[PDB]
Amino acid sequence: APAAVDWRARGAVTAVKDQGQCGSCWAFSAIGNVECQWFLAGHPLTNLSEQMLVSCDKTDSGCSGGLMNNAFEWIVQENNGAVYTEDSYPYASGEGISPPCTTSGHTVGATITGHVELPQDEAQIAAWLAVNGPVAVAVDASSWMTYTGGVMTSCVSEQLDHGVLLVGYNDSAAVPYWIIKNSWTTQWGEEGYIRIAKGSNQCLVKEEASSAVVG
Repeated sequence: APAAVDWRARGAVTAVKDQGQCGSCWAFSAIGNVECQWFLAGHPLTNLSEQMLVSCDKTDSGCSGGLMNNAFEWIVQENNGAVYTEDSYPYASGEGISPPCTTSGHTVGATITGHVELPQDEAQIAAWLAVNGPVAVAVDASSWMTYTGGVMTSCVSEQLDHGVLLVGYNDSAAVPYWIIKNSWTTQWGEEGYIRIAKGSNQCLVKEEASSAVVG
C-alpha cells in the first residue's frame, strides 16, 4: 500500500462536527463514512444527517450508544438506503436528548446499498482505505478527553466505547500513525483530529472496522 494516505487531500471529508453531550459517536462515525463514500462515488461532498440515525434507527440506542454496522444495516434495510441531508434533518441532540423521529420534511442526500466489515488487521485496513476511502472504526476513547496533539502512543485499549473515522495514515514516520476524524469540535485534538500509533492495535482500532458501499 502507499507509504501514506490522507483523504482530506481529495476534499473527500466534511468539516469536523460536534456531537455534544449525546452518546452518538456511532452515528457520527457511520455518517462521516457515508459522506466520504458518497463523494468518492462521484457526487458533490454533502453534509448528511446524524440526527436521522439517532432519532430513527431503533436497532441502535440513540444518545445511549450504538454500532456503525447496525446503522449501515438500518439505512439499507429500513430506510431504503436513503440518508437525509444535514440541512433537511439537522442535529438536535447536543444537550443529550434525542427528539423523536420524523419521517416527513427531509431531503435525500445520499444512498448506500450495503456495507463491508473489514479484517481485524491494521495492514489490510490501511490497504483497503488507500483505495476505497475512509473507514469507520470503533476505538477505546476513554483516555482521549485531554488530547491536544501528537501521536498518541498511550491508548488504554480495554473496551470499545467510541466510533470515529479513519481518514489516512503515515507508515513512514518513526512511530507510524493513523489519522482519525473525531466529532468533538475542532477545539479538541489537532483541529478535531487525532493521530494514534499504527501497528500495535492502539485503542483496539483494528477490532471493528467497516464502510458503507455506495453504488
